[PDB]
Amino acid sequence: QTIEENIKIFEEEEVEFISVPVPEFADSDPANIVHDFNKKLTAYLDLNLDKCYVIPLNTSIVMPPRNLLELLINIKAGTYLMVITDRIENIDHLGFFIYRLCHDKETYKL
Amino acid sequence: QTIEENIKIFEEEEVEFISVPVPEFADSDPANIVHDFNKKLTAYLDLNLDKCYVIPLNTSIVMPPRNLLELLINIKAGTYLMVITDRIENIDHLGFFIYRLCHDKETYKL
Amino acid sequence: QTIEENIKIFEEEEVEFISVPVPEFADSDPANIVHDFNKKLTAYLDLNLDKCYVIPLNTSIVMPPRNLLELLINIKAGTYLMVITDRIENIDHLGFFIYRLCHDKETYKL
Amino acid sequence: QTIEENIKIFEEEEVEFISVPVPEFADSDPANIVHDFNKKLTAYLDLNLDKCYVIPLNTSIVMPPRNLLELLINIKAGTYLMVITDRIENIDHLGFFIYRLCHDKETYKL
Amino acid sequence: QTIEENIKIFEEEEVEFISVPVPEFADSDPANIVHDFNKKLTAYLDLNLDKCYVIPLNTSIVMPPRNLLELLINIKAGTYLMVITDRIENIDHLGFFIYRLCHDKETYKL
Amino acid sequence: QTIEENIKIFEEEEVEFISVPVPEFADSDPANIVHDFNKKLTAYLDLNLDKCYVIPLNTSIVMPPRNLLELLINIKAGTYLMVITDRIENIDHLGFFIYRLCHDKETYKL
Amino acid sequence: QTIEENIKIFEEEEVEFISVPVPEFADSDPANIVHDFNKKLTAYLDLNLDKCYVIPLNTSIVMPPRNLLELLINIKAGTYLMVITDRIENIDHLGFFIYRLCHDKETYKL
Amino acid sequence: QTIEENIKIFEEEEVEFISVPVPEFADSDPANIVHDFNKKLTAYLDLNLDKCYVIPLNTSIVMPPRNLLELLINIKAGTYLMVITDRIENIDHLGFFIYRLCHDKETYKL
Amino acid sequence: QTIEENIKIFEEEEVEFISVPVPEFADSDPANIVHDFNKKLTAYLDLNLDKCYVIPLNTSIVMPPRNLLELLINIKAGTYLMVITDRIENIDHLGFFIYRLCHDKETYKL
Amino acid sequence: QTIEENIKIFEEEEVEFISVPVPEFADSDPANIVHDFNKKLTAYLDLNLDKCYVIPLNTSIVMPPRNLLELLINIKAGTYLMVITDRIENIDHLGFFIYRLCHDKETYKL
Amino acid sequence: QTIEENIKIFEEEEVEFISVPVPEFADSDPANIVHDFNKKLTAYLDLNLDKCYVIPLNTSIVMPPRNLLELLINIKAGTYLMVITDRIENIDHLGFFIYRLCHDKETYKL
Amino acid sequence: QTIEENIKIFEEEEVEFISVPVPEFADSDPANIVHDFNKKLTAYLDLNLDKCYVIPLNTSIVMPPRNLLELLINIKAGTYLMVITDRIENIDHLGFFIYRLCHDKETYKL
Repeated sequence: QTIEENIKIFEEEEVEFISVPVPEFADSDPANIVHDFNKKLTAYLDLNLDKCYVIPLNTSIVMPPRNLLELLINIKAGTYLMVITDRIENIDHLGFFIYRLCHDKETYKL
Repeated sequence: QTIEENIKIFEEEEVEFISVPVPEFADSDPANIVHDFNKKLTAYLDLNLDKCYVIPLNTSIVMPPRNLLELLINIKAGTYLMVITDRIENIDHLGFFIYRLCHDKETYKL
Repeated sequence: QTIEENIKIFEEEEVEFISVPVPEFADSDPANIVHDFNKKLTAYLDLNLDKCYVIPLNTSIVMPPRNLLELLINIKAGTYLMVITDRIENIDHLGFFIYRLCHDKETYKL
Repeated sequence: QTIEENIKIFEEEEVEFISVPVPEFADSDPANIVHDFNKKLTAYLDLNLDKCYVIPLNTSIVMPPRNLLELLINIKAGTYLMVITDRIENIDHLGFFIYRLCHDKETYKL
Repeated sequence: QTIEENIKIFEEEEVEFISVPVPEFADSDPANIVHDFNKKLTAYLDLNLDKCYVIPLNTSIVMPPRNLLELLINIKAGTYLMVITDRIENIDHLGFFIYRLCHDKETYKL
Repeated sequence: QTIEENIKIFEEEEVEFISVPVPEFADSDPANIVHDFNKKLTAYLDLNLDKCYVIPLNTSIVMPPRNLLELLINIKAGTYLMVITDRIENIDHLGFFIYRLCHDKETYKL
Repeated sequence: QTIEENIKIFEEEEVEFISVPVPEFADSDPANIVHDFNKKLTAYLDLNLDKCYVIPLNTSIVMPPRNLLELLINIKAGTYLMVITDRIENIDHLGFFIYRLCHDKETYKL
Repeated sequence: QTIEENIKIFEEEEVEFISVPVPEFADSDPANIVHDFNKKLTAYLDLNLDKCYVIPLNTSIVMPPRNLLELLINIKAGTYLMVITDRIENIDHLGFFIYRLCHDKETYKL
Repeated sequence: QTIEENIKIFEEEEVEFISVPVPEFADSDPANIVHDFNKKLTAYLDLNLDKCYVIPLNTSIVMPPRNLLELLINIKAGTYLMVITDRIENIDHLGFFIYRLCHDKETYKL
Repeated sequence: QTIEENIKIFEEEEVEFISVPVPEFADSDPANIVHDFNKKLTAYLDLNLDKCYVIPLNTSIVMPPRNLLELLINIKAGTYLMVITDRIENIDHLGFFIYRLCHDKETYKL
Repeated sequence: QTIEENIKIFEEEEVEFISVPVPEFADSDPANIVHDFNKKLTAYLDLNLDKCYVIPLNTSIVMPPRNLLELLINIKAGTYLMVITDRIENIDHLGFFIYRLCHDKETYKL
Repeated sequence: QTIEENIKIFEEEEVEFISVPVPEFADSDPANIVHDFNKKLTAYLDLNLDKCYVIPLNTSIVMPPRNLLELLINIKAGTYLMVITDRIENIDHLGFFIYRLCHDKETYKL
């Protein structure tokens, strides 16, 4: 299987559509995602477990523009591609990549 | 903010890079995201909060193959584009799209 | 769970109606397949998307008929139960039974 | 004519086999569909085209399963029987039944 | 010789044209073809023999739409690329490709 | 209903096959033609009526190269997109297009 | 048929004229060529192609002398009678005469 | 300057040779045109460049006889003398003489 | 030449203003740089170009502060002084100092 | 964080050295900038991105004096402190300060 | 140093903009050029020398168009990519390429 | 005249080929340029005057890199697109574009 990210945009209605395929080594829970920023809510359709998750607006994973006017000029361009448990003061065991990623930073584990 | 989602791929090492800047309407936490599925872990370089998150392999966003041996043929094809609090038994207030998304499903909220 | 693949046909109008909903263990959405042998077309109405896609007569899901008249002759007997992008250079690791069936049959990847 | 859509499923191996022969009044050729839920792939051997195609797990021909384990539970009850190119801007000249199937479901044609 | 297939399309008037030069191993008769489906006639301009042939609308070589409103919307998608003498029931000597093409089918010779 | 031509070209063995969609207004006979220039024969399979036609190599429709080595490098360049019944000396009734097509040429009717 | 290319030139108007009939082994249709050294553009009329094509002044078929005047000075002497897609990697099999005339000239195929 | 279009024909070998000298007003160079009716191909060797092309038989320059024999039967008569990119939307501004010649012809620009 | 990189910041309006004069070896022209942490964007007015660009906040020229306030809290410290096209297959000949600093750092050529 | 761009210059070697750490709101990572007037190039190493980019001597970050010899002449004065994708069809909604800086300046969007 | 030729076009005002960096082996005088053919003048902004050169309309480097209507249709097409001192009568020492370039021509040195 | 530039490159010989035709709106001289950097000579084949110009290494028109290793990797990237007479101290009469281009610069006319 490959990565099939299904995306759909609207001019004025400000709606974004997300669909994902199924993992190979994993059999965990997928989603059918609807990002509607106007309602300031994000609902993940947990498909394997047949449940839904509604949370305040997911402002980290998706790109937070000012409005959807930010999302409909690039189509020709082709440029478009927590509860803290413990503090990881020394981050050498996270891996060298993550170590230099968070070097001199305050690291915590969930 | 035009979206420059920066992605990098290695043949045998199977390590991917993601990073993004911070656009306007919200100013929440940005990341420099490293996905090393070989370690079966995902680390988010939460910059605005100056924290990292170490959690089990996040398999909901990106489609997990068995390894990266699957990730070097379909590039040319162009197709490469939780604690439950309350049960939402009535799905009418989710919005029409989300209402049909969770139609006759067990809907819950976080 | 129990889901019936519902096919609706009216012989005179030369139109075939198929409805396929979403399961609770896969990544799909509620959908509808309609074949109009008068126009020989196939339109897909999602219901998580409710998005219309117009393609020629999809003759793969159903046994391809010349028209609806001969499509309905044999139903009463209980019988009715691609872009060249990159080659998978070796075919032998694509599945042992896939290799058994696809011997004498090369394999282009989509 | 009498054409049976031959589907073969073996529970343990997580491999699904589907066969479609050549009609005598239509366009198509003998075809074979294989699903492997361990790998989530699909191989289409058109027997006159002598060609196989590797794609992600096809969720369309068969009612979309996660595996054959939950796929075969309900079979005993008899219940088992994409590029954005150009908008079809309005949907009225596409047909009255297609008008029902596609009214303002923004008709994105393939 | 590379393939120079000259094609021409008219929006409201429905004219389709084909012409090619003559490559090597065969030096047989070429044509300058004007497909006017509205007139329901097709004439082949036999150039080597300096003849023209008049026949009813040849809808077998070219795929038949209903009109040419069918043929100027999806060009972006790239999809745009007899006296019966003898019956040869046994098709094994026709070639394995032809043998599978006409397997269990009525094969005839001209 | 756009056109799906199932074209497949071979390096060393030089065999060509094609598949087509279903007619819309037409009741003619679709064909799945085995274009094997090496065997110097062409097989037209009447798909609607389930008949096959075997004739000498039809080099008029197809480009008559020296061999398929003439046909295996053209893709990147993008250039690749009769018993007489009546003699029609006066060609004005063929239409002005065909009239200028065959001007001062001998036109015959089939 | 005879080589009859009607070359018509009027000195003052800076216009050159060429005509082509419809001969009988090639891709040809009735055509007319007009050259204007003033505009330095050429409108290739093909009569059967019923189409005009605007390109720079094609100065290889017609000699570019100092002007139309110089193009007419020398007539009374009795003397007047591309995209890089595929590189032909070896130039030496392109024909023995073409081998003599074209040794290792960087042969780019159109 | 002095201008001769030298055409060389050897009857048995089905090869035609044409040479063009260096102009003094436009872009062309010393050139050699080789037409091979047997090979149905034309190769152009520049001599400022000594750079050779492999293209189909350019049948438009030399008047297309049935073969080289027809090119040699009638010498003693004494008369032997395109990518669709953007439409030029108006037809009438290409020149009054071009307006007369290229009438009944629309204007695709190359 | 005299080089002064004037950076102008007004705290309330969340706007950063930078202008650059024209030095004397390179593409340089008079220019204007505007950074807006509220808008998270940057517009360049090359004054000789008098050109406008709409790009994300060019956050690398000024060392990225959480907001303009962070860009203004620590001024008084006295310290205030990409298309994947071709992989340069060797990382080593890029320069001795560049080799020391940049060993095996993947050499993506822009 | 504080603006700390460590610019290091040695006159003889014609090499410039710039390094950037990773602050905490933007798309940033530890990065290295090397400017050369002998090599007339600039190579960017982002340490977290572990990446080399071989691009021309960047005409933007370091203000471009005649060479490194003159680049060090004026330091001691205390003075040291693109694809045409989609035209933004309106120049004027880009923001009041950006509107002043961009009045009809051709708003090219990257 | 990859070639960054900075080019900008104006519909009605007929303005063309030129800028380039300086590569390694030569570090002579560069320019920032503005070709405004309407004023019939060409200005080279000699950068290393900090001097501006004014000459009549430079019509040899650039194709001499009639208006800028000559330069705003080809974007889709992609086709767009002296004091005499001594006479050198014998041109063999100029280089064999130059020798054939200027063969039988009166060569002079500047 | 739209621009057709015949351009050709060589790996080791480091040769670039330049030739364009000439529209007569301006009346300059047609040229055929051979830039051979290794021989440090540039030859302008002035055709209208029928004379050949030889000059030292032309370091202004063409970009003079260290070697042609510079020029044969840019293809995928797509970025590839005199006696002083009088000093004109005040440059307001040269044109506003030229005035800003050469502003505060010592302007001279040739």
